[PDB]
Amino acid sequence: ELIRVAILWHEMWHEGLEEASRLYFGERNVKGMFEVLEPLHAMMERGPQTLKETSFNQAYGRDLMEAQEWCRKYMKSGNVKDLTQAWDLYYHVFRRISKQ
Repeated sequence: ELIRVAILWHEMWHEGLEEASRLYFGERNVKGMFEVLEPLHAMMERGPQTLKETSFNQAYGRDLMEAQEWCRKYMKSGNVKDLTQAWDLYYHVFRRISKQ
């Protein structure tokens, strides 16, 4: 653990998903979760660096990765019908990517 700074993506994902999935969970401010997950889209698309932050795109490509990738859909469709599923991918992965 903490090889250098204990950075890792999973680490920011645990809370980057909690601070997001919570802003929607019972905050009725899905717009807020979109701001904490906004960098989690870019910090997930830029690509893997070392070989540690790759237990999500290769384990659950459909998780957060797809729960967000539906941006062109969440933008034009803007239907909570995608967010209700994104919450499932976020919550379903919240335990998966957790590695409890």
